Amino acid sequence: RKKNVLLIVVDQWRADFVPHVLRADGKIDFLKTPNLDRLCREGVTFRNHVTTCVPAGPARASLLTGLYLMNHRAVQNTVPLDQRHLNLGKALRGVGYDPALIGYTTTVPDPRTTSPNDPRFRVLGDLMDGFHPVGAFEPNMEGYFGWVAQNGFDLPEHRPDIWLPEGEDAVAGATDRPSRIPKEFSDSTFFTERALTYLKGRDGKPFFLHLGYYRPHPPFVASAPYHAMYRPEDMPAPIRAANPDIEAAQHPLMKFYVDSIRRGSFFQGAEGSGATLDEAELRQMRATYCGLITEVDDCLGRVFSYLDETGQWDDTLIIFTSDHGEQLGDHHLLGKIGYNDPSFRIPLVIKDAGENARAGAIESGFTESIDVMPTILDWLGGKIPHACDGLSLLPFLSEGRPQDWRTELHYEYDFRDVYYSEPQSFLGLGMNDCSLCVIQDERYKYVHFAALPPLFFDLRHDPNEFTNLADDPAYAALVRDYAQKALSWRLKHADRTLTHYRSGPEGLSERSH
Amino acid sequence: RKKNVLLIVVDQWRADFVPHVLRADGKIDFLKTPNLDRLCREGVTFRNHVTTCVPAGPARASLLTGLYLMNHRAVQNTVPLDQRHLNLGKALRGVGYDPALIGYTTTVPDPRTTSPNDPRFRVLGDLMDGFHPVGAFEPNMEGYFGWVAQNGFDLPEHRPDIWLPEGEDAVAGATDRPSRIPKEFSDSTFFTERALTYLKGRDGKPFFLHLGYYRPHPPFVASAPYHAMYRPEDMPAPIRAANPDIEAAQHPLMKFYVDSIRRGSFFQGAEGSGATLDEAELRQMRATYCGLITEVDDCLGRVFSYLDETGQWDDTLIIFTSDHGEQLGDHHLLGKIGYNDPSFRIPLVIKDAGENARAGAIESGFTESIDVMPTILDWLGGKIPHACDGLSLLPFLSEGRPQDWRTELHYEYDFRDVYYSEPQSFLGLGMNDCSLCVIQDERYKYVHFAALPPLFFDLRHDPNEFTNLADDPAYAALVRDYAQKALSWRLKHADRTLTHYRSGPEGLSERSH
Amino acid sequence: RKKNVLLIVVDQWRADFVPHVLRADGKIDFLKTPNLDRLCREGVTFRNHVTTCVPAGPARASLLTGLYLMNHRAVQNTVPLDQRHLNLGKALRGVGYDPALIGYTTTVPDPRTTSPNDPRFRVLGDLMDGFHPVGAFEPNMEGYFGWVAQNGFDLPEHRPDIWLPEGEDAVAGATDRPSRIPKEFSDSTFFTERALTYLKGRDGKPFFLHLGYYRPHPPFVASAPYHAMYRPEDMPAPIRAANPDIEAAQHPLMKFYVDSIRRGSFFQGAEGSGATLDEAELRQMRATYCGLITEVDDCLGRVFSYLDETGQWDDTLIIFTSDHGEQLGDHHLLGKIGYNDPSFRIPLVIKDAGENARAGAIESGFTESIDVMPTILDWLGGKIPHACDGLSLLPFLSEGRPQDWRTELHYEYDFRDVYYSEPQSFLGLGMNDCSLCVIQDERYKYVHFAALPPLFFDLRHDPNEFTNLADDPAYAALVRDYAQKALSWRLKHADRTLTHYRSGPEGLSERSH
Ligand SMILES: O=P(O)(O)c1ccccc1
Ligand SMILES: O=P(O)(O)c1ccccc1
Ligand SMILES: O=P(O)(O)c1ccccc1
Ligand SMILES: [Mn+2]
Ligand SMILES: [Mn+2]
Ligand SMILES: [Mn+2]
Ligand code: NA
Ligand code: NA
Ligand code: NA
Ligand code: NA
Ligand code: NA
Ligand code: NA
Ligand code: NA
Ligand code: NA
Ligand code: NA
Repeated sequence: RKKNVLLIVVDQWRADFVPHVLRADGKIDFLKTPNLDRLCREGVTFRNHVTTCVPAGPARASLLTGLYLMNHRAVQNTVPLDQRHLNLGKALRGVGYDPALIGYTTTVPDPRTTSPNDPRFRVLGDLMDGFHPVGAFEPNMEGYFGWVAQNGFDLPEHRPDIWLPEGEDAVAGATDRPSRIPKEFSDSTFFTERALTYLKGRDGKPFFLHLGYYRPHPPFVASAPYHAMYRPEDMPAPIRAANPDIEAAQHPLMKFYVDSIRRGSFFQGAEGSGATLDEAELRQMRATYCGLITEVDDCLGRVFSYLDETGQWDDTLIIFTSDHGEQLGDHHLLGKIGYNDPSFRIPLVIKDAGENARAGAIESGFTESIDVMPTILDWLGGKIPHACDGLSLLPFLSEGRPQDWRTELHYEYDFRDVYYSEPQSFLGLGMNDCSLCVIQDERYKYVHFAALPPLFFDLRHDPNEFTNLADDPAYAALVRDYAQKALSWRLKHADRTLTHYRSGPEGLSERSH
Repeated sequence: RKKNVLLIVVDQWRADFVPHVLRADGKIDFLKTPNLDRLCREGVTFRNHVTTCVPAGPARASLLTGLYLMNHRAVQNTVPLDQRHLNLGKALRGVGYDPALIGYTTTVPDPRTTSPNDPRFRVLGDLMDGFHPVGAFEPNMEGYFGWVAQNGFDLPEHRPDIWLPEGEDAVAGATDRPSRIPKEFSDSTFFTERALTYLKGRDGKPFFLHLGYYRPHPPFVASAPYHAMYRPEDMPAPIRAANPDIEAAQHPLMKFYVDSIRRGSFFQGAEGSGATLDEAELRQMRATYCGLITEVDDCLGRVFSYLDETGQWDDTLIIFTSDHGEQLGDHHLLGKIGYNDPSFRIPLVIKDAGENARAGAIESGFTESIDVMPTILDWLGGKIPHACDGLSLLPFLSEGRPQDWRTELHYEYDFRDVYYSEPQSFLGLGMNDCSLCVIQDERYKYVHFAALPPLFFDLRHDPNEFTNLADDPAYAALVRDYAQKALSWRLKHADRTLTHYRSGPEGLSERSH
Repeated sequence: RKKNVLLIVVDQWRADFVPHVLRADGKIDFLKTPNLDRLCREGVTFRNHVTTCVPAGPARASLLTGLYLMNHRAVQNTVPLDQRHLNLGKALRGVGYDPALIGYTTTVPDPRTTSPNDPRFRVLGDLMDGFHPVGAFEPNMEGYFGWVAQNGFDLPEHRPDIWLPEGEDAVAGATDRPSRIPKEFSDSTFFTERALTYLKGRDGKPFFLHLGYYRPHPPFVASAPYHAMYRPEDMPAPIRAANPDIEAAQHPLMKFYVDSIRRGSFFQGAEGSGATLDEAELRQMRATYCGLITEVDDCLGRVFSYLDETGQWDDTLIIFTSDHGEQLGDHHLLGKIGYNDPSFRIPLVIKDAGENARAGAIESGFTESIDVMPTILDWLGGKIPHACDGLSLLPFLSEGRPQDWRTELHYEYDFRDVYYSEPQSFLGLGMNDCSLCVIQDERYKYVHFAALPPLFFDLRHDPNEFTNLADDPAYAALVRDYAQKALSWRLKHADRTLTHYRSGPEGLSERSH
């Protein structure tokens, strides 16, 4: 009768680092996530889920509004989110739920709503208006660092230097050494302690909780013993072209990122380019990444154990997802940028209340992060806002993929200049011409740029997106077809704020179909 | 060069429980507050400071907007605060400061800004829009209780029963026994730990912090050994009429509260009326109240010690105040209600940065809680909003009371029906007729009711407000004079949102004088 | 079954220039208004009606919001009206009526809603947001002058020179000559033609129409033959002190206006002070004023005739009123300023649909211009907005004055500096200290200034307000009593926007009593 929602949002966790799917495909599950595996056994694992944009700001705007980037317009980190969009926090209040949130949303405020001197305009983003923060990372991670200091741990003068490899002789970069922060004071421990505090405060009352984890976001360094938990040789090999120049030749945007991404954005204090990492260094980076993932899973076990002991597990809808993926060396790239699958494909696992009709199933239907907000509101008995682009995933938990479900995946990326990454001059583009959209299915992937060449991949023969076919005249009809599907997608998703209203002889009315 | 502001807001702490003033008047300082005494030695103590309204919701609306109740209209607990009023949190963002807040504001949201199903409409109030919460009590004190539970302390099924006197044989009410919560898990310890966490996270960067404490708000029970720290016989005697009926005869509103106030609103689980407490029980209640005060002072010492060790004390403006006072048995009343001095008189101590020109001085100028927000913004170099009713107190820290400073104190009280206290039927009044305002100086006090008889007191001969003179024809000219001052006060404080703007032949302009 | 509302708002028309009341008191009705007399015979004439403030901007804000100046804050001409106040136009849309308006409202826009370069900030005011204009005077009377020019009449280079007395030898000032504009092109003819156009466009459909007339607002010059219609010797004598200095001695605000008012504000092109007009000139001015009044009445006859011929008269609520009064030489003043009765007392005549239960009655109950908006909305079946200060007058049309009706009249005046009248330096006052309020009944009148001496008049012995008694110690109790009534009035009318809402255990609720 009581209904809780636990929305777990990790950061930078790839869809192909989900053991349940690896085992289903007969692959070696090279990492351990027993608590995520529990959700998979009890619920539905969605194997074709994408975030509709990257990096964190855009991806979290889509997750928390149910809108594509084409509508929310929070197109990059540092770009404001218009206050007109209804977010999940405000919608939760509409159904009587407190929108409690741990972690962060990386939201720049609307300048029309606050002073231009607002300190929230000094950072990548701050908490989205409408949520109730009960465990904030805070900008500059001040919430975490203050908790570390209050726990009695002496921090270095530059606090992110806790993420340098242990030892004054250590070389910054991919490392086999632990970080300089003990496990009991890690950021994953922090968010977990906030979750337990909040759940204990609720004392059995119905809850919504957005439980955000920073890891496995970089720096790719882990508290002991997670730094040594996986052997580099057991990791999947990175997938990349023969050298960075051949890789970059595919497209100007690929060249910009191959040339510009720096190791220091991924390892604390590191020097050099991301593209020059060798296979051994990429394998070590992947092993450390897996260590950070297992630490999150260990922490989730503590949260799940509290739900078990208080008898709330079977009353709670649990949704596990990530904001976006990570290239992890694929295509000579680090991070979440561009158009490749690994930046956008993300885990999604949903466990309904009670015994799940499809417990253990793996769903191939094409799902998008914009679907999560409608799913939560549907489940709590609210109406889905008219403006949302996504649709509720609840049918997948009972009977399966609806007959009229989408037949392609869609995502977008905007690469206009921000303070730390400025491709416009290299690309020769103005700020409103720096975007792309992607449409794909089981067979083909089409990447359309507003003002650069398009790309087209045959995923059966070229699953790793190495061979652009868009300019091959033998593919003209196929490229036409996918450009046409994407164009229809644009038309179908124009803003829906008031378009159901009608004047007329009987006064104001609303159309429902 | 760096400037910090620490605004300490305690709850329910009377102005006559401030040792520095007691000693200056040659009275016994019957309670210990060495850390407040430090602020008094280093700064200016304002001995005639009032909150402009009670209880917490109205008083905090005035404190955090600089507006009288006549303008903010958050007239009682449970009544919404209109979003149009500029609050201190939003004003702080206007000067580049993060408006960090610990404690609570007891603010009901504006219904035009949120769903009517919003859970914030189930409680007395929630956090005021525009602040950055870093240590929230939360509604139902969930933040505190979750922190207690996470600290490993087993709570009773009804969590406020931690405030029953220790021992299953204990009788609820005024008590010589400790509460059932250890000192290390008290609510004052909680807010202090949040303050230290926040200050350690700041790591020397400029800060604003609203450090709110719940104590000495009831229940009047204290963790050991604060419950035994003061002897009842050493406490000041309550000041009240010969019996509750003679007290109630003064005015219908006095009768309503004398008849209706229940001991259970002041001692956990207690039965009976507040007015029937005997002198010994009132003395014990006062001794417990002093214990709660000293616990807060002990906690402030920990905050001050961190500022001392980090070298920030001399960079920080420290303002110590209370939201409102407490009758503490005076006039047979418990709580913060009506029109008597003890409900509205509150401490105010201000320590400027560096060596204070008036260190140790006690100021008799008439100050009001609406002055605190203008003071903070003036000190940080911002403009004081046009709409504020209060004025900056900074002149008092250097040269003294301005020549044109106010010559009377003013406050208001609205007693329209709320869910837990409904005087309208007894008084025979409609909801918009249930208010009073008060004006007073060193000699006379005038209490004007919208729709009940007025009251007038000669404070030299009748300092404790026992003898109404308003209906004595020999006082007609004096009562006229004070009604006239109060009427002028109303006219001078009509809303100022746009009244400085002018159209005219040169276009839109603003008048400054 | 169909219901229409015709709200006729003239400008600057005194309550003692209403023939129906003059005849009832056995006085000579020295002016002719047969069409107003028809309304009086068929409806209720309110003989104690006041505008709650002057001049046009403030008075029309009160009329069109139902709010006292203390709440609407449009305190003078040129001062913005806050958009938060619900006006009659928007309320009419709430009941399905088009808020058609002819004339003007003299409303300065809220600067938060429009560019500071908006041309509406160059003028005294423009149309209030929310009305549907169907016959606007326009700023600078451009709508009227364009209609004159399109009618083929050649205008002078400075268009207001149509109001110079006829003849190049004419001396500007009070005159026995006609204006230089024919009757068929007068401003009263213009507004009437707009009214007939609008009513003919409606073609029998239900209507609301605000029919505004500029006259008898100055310049006090009339089209032929209205300039010669009344003999100066038949006019009521102006009521004033022995000389302007003795008049001015009563109060600093009286001195400011006696000294500063110029004849050119009342007669086109005239030179000299208003206070030095002799009795003959004041008599001629009064005769011209009566001529302008009869012209309006003639025009109303044309509107009434259209309602008669289309069978709509008995379906229409007709309300006749003025924005404010006019000193007309009383107390050496011209215009609508200060505190005297003639500036604030105004006509009010209401004819219900069908046969009126109180046809011909004269009502002595104290009514205020804030009552008109609630009356209209009540009559159309809408709810009266919570925020309104006024109350519906409908009970007066059936059974009579409610038992709990107000027992005093109230009005306000704010005299802070505007571009054409700047008393602050002479008075020594700041901008927020330049107001007064007035309370009066059949016996006594009390004028309270925010920051200047008060005034008190015994209206039985001193009906024309010549003898201030406020400083007479024998009146201390009476002055006390009236200051107390006014103070209660302030408390009872604090803003009511959200004060009926309540949070509580059952969620958001509203109190109705
Ligand atoms: O966009 P990101 O995932 O790098 C991010 C940004 C700010 C805080 C946390 C994560
Ligand atoms: O008005 P109060 O001081 O009793 C109050 C209300 C809610 C929370 C804290 C204090
Ligand atoms: O205030 P007023 O009645 O002189 C006025 C102002 C502008 C247009 C019409 C009337
Ligand atoms: Mn991210
Ligand atoms: Mn309080
Ligand atoms: Mn006017
Ligand atoms: Na960055
Ligand atoms: Na190619
Ligand atoms: Na096609
Ligand atoms: Na309560
Ligand atoms: Na008495
Ligand atoms: Na006086
Ligand atoms: Na003018
Ligand atoms: Na006199
Ligand atoms: Na009285």
